[PDB]
Formats: sequence, structure tokens, C-alpha cells
Amino acid sequence: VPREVEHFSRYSPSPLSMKQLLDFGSCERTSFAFLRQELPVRLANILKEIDILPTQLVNTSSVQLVKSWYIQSLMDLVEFHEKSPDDQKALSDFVDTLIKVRNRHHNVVPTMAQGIIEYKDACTVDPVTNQNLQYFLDRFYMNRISTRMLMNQHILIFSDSQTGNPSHIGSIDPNCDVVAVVQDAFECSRMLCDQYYLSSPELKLTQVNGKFPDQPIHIVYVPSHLHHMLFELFKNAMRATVEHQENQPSLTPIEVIVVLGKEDLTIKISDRGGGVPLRIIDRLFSYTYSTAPTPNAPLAGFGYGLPISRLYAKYFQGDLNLYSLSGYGTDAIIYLKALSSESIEKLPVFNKSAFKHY
Amino acid sequence: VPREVEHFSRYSPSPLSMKQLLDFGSCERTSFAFLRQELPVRLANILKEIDILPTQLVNTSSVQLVKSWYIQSLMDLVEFHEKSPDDQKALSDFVDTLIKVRNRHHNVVPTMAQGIIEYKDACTVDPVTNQNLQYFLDRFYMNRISTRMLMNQHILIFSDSQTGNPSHIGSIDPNCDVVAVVQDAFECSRMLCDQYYLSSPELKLTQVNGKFPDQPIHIVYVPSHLHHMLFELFKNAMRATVEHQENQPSLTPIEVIVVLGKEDLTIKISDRGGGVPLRIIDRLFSYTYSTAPLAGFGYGLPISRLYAKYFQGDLNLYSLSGYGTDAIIYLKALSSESIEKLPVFNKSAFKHY
Ligand SMILES: Nc1ncnc2c1ncn2[C@@H]1O[C@H](COP(=O)(O)OP(=O)(O)NP(=O)(O)O)[C@@H](O)[C@H]1O
Ligand SMILES: Nc1ncnc2c1ncn2[C@@H]1O[C@H](COP(=O)(O)OP(=O)(O)NP(=O)(O)O)[C@@H](O)[C@H]1O
Ligand SMILES: [Mg+2]
Ligand SMILES: [Mg+2]
Repeated sequence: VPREVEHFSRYSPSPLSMKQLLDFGSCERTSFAFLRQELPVRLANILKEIDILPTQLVNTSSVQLVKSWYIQSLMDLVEFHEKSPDDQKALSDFVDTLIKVRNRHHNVVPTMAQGIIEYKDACTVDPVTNQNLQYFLDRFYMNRISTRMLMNQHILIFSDSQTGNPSHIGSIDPNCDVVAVVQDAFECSRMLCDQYYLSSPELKLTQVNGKFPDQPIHIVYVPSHLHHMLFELFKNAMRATVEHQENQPSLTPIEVIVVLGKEDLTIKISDRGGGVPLRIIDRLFSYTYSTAPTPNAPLAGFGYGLPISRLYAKYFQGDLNLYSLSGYGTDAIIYLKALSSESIEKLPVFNKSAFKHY
Repeated sequence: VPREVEHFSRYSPSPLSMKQLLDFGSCERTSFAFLRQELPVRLANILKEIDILPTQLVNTSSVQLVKSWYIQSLMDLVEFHEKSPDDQKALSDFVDTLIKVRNRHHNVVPTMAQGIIEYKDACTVDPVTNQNLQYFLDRFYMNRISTRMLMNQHILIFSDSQTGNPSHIGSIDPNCDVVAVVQDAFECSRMLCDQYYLSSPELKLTQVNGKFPDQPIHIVYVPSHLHHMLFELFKNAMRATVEHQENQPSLTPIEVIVVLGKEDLTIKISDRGGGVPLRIIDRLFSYTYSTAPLAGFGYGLPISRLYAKYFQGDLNLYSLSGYGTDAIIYLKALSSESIEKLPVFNKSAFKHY
């Protein structure tokens, strides 16, 4: 283990709120000062943790690759430790380095998932029931969600060439039109559903602005994250509805209700897709668990939709739960904090405690 | 900590299935041998657990009362270990003793509740202890639900003049009409709601038998337990609906859907009572959490969840703050899988504390 990894793994990650992230777009040297220290801390924490996985898994070429990438990115960032935040050239080179790191990590999720599979056929193992593997993957993916979020925020606000969405500050939409994201995600799921079944359920949507009656619903949020969650939940609800009702003349719609309360934004997605036994609910949330075979774009198969969507919801202190009525249908519920100041990063830390779980 | 208490606490409770409890009426001497042993075991296990509580809680007059009652009952029951299961007189007296024990324990819930309230009101409590009390109360009340169940099953089936409804086997209905219980529980709540609010929401009920299409929904269950869960959840939904819609002419109905699947019987109760912030959701199940001034001390949710969990079911709540709440009950659809979930005072429990 490189001394840099050992050293920086000693610190605990420092979570930011969405408000703080927005404010970076309200100087560059402040974001530079924070990130050149924080990214190595987050990378070092997860690198130490990778060094605990089963010999058989850590040795998969896929995991070894991811490990090599994170180490290099860590080194690239630490090289900025000497520079002054007032050094304009250093700031520019830092943006270039974040772009390089972002590009290097672009295929991390797919490589790690492939490692899980290079693990299954190269060893005897059930990833679904492997509790340590599940614990690790949640932490590994949350760590990635957080580093990607932080680097993209800096790149999209301060770079010259990458501006992202004009209406966003970084990747954050201060006035996220939730219902619009819902409608977009639904249509994306629908197009996919049609290719697999030549039919798809329609959307029945209701919205209630409890905080401001009859007003459009907006909150500060990361639309790409919201879109991901909804897309995955819609794909699930559509697949279940169509298959459960394939022997019937028509399809019941998917009912969605969007509610804005004083401190929470809640989205409920209900289907009449037959549901699942309460006994199986937790399994649904395990990485790789799927009733479809492991896989242009697959409607189902990866076994990632639920756990990853839940990570996005919990990343800023929200949550995602499934409550099913076996024999009838399922209600999927997303909770998001309605205040940017309470939307604080939920980050895994490598410490005595975490180690105890392993 | 009398000898019998330490002795019987050394055995671990033996959980029975709904399927086994049905056979109580198919003999009396076997049920007698089982209970004269099992009841003392369950009482002793919880009695030892009580001695682990904070000294100021244990010394409340309420906890001391509960402890003295459980000890007397344990002794009354242990006395029967010297009698023969073939002693016809011993069998009759055993039933009389079960009735005596049931009477003695009648006030257990409120009494334990009072002790907790006094302890929390007068003493500073750290997060660890607070968590331990919730854990204790869940175990203490589940323990009482289990002993009450076993004793009633024996009395109702083998008593000379306290046998109860002939259509049930003890307190169990082999063909429980779930929808009927739902409707009755709704009405009991509505009657109370009207009395206090002068108005009450209506019921909109839907039913789906996925296990046997178009057919009525029945499962083997203890109707009084099911009624308790529904009644409490209905009172909560009605109070929330009425108070949230006070500035409204009418009241939205309470929507209920009953579903029978292969492994589960599921009941979802939906209201438009404004819901609760995500931050408070977990807190709702704490015994000391209540927004009541139709409502009370905060027992509805946690006790209802215990009844659901007692035979391996569950009770969950999800809310849409600013709109309403969905309360859902899950019960096993197979009697063979409906097995008592019992707390045991072993080293594993001791450490949890
Ligand atoms: N609304 C639903 N109704 C019934 N079953 C569901 C529902 N949602 C999820 N499931 C079950 O949970 C399993 C895993 O869901 P998920 O985690 O999203 O991965 P997947 O949909 O199977 N593969 P993918 O989404 O491509 O990563 C599904 O394959 C279903 O068996
Ligand atoms: N459907 C609901 N809608 C809104 N709030 C609810 C709902 N159900 C429960 N609550 C809240 O949770 C608290 C506790 O509920 P509960 O555990 O049933 O005890 P209680 O109703 O307060 N007293 P009790 O008479 O013992 O049931 C309530 O006082 C409410 O603040
Ligand atoms: Mg999916
Ligand atoms: Mg109540």
C-alpha cells in the first residue's frame, strides 16, 4: 500500500450539503483548496477498504484495474498539494486533472460489476447472499457517487470547455422541476418497455404542493440523480405490470403522486404488477439479484436498479423503500429532503467500526 | 430472584405454530404438562430481564407490582409440577389457576407503561438506555401477548364454564373472514371518532384474492389480534384525517385494500391525514411518542406491530408528508409458517443491552 493511501486513509471524509455545493457557484480557489485534500481522502478511504475483500475477488482483473485507477487518481491529485490556491495556472491544471480523473473513472461501475461476475464464474459464490460483498458494494458505489459529484461540480462550474446544463449550477438545479423529471423518466422507460413488449402502461400523475398549495413543485436537487431513480423504478413497475397482465386485454396505468411537504419531497410510484412476497423484499435490494438473466439496452438483468437508486436517494439524506402487496402490486417510495441545507452527503468512512462489520 | 425464577429462566421459551395451537382441541393432559412447564419458563425469562433495567425504573412502584404479580403466578403454576397429568382434579384446578393468573395480569400493560413514564419524566436518559427501553418494552409486551395467547387457548378449550365461541378453536378461527374483521374494526373506530369529533371518515374497501381469484379471503388467524391491529391503525387514520381537514366541509375516506397472495395476507390502510415528516417516521413506533392531547399514551403503533410480528408477520408505515399515510399489515398466509416470535433471555440478549 502506497504511503499516500495509508496517510490519507487516516482522515475521515468531510460531507458537504447541497447548499454548500451550490455556493461554490456563487471562488475557484476555495473549491480547489477543498477538493485537492478531500478527493485524496475519499479515494484513500475506499482503497483501504478494497484491501479487505476476499482474495478471490480483489484478485479479479476487474477489481485490480479499478484499484490501479483510484491509486493513480489519488497520486495525480496529491501532486497539487504544493501549489498555492492563488496560482492561476495551478487552478487551470487542476481542472484538467479533474477531467482526466473523471474520464479514467468513467467505466468504474461497469468494471466493478464485471468483477463481481468474473468472481462468480472464477469461484464458488452467491453474490446475492454474500453479506460482506453487499456491504462493500453499497459503500464503494456511494463513495463513487460522492467523488463523481464533487469533481463534476468543480469541472462544470470552473472549466472553459465543459459547462453542462445552462440552467444548472454544476449538476445542481436550484429550481428542479420535479414533475418534469418524472415525466421525462417515464417516457424513457416507456420507449424501452415498448421495444420489449410492444406495449407499456400509461402514466397517471397527481401532485400536491403541501408547502405552497396549488403552486408548481420545485426543490434544489441533482436532476440526473432523480432521473436515474425514477427511470429504474419505472422500468421495474412497467415490466411487472406488463408481465402480470399479459393475459389481459389492457394494462392498468402506473400511478404516481408527487408531494411537497414542509421538509420532505415524496414521490410514490404504484403499480398493479403482482407484487412480491414480503420474505423476498430485502433480496430485491441486493446487488445482482434479478428475475431476469444477467445481460442495446436491457430492460432488466443487471440487478442494480434498486440498490443503486436507493444509494442516490440516501446520498443526500433521503431514502427509497418498496412496500408490496403480494398478489396485487407494489408501491415504490422516494423521499428527498426539501431543504438544500439539510441535504448533506451520506459518506462511508473506513474506521474500526466499518472494519468490525467485515 | 426466588429459586424457581433463576431455575426456570435457565430454559429457553419454546415457540408454537398456529397449526399446533389448533390441535389443542383434538388432549387436555398433554396441554397441561406443556403449559405447567412453558408458562413458568416464559415468566422467568422476562422476570430476569426486568432485573437488568436501570435501578430507578425497577424501583418504581409500577415495575415492582408487575414483578410481584409475575412471581406469584410463576409460583402458582410451579405448584402443579408435583401433580400427575392423570389427576383429573389437578387438571380442573389448573384451569382455575390460569383464570386466576389471567385476572392477576389484567392490568399489566398500563402498569408497566406508568413505570416507564415515571422513569423518563424524572430521570435523564442517554440514547443507549432509551434504545434499550424500546427493546425491553417490545420484548416484555411480546412475552405478555404470548402467555395470554397460550393461557386463553387452554381455558377456552378445556374450561368447564368459560369455553368461548364454539365456531373457533380456542381464540383461533380456522377460516378467519378478514374483510369482516376489517369492517368491524373500522366501525368501532368510527363510533369513537364520531363521539369525539362528531364526524368521521367513511371506508372504501377493495379486496383481491390472488391465491384463489374471485373467492372470499380467509386464513387461519386469531381474530381478536387482527381486530386490535386494525382498530388502532383506523383510530390513527381517523384522527389524522379529521384534524388535518378541520378547515374542510367534508372528510376524505379511508381507503383499504385486502390482498391474499401465496405467502402473505396484506392489508393496506390509506389516509389523507397530512402524513408526517420522514424525520419522525421511526419515532412513531417509540412507546413514549404521541401527539395526542380518540388517541392516548402512544401504544397503538408499537403494540400493533408486536401483534403482527408475533406470528411472523409485520407492520410498516410510509408517509407522504403534506398529503397522507399508508399503514400496512402483513400476516403469514400459511398456518405452518405462523410461528411465535418469542424473546429469550440468553447471553445474546444480555449483551444487546
Ligand atoms: N414493482 C415491482 N414489482 C414486482 N417486482 C419487482 C418490482 N420492482 C422490482 N422487482 C423485482 O426486483 C428485482 C430486481 O430489481 P432491480 O434491482 O431494479 O434489478 P433488475 O430490474 O432486475 N435489473 P436492472 O434494473 O437492469 O439493474 C426485479 O428483477 C424484480 O424481480
Ligand atoms: N395515520 C397517521 N397520520 C398521521 N400521523 C400519525 C398516523 N398514525 C400515527 N401518527 C402519529 O404517531 C403518533 C403515535 O401513534 P400511536 O402509536 O398509535 O399512539 P397514539 O395514537 O398517539 N396514542 P394511542 O391511543 O396509545 O394509540 C400519533 O400520536 C401521531 O402523531
Ligand atoms: Mg430495474
Ligand atoms: Mg394510536
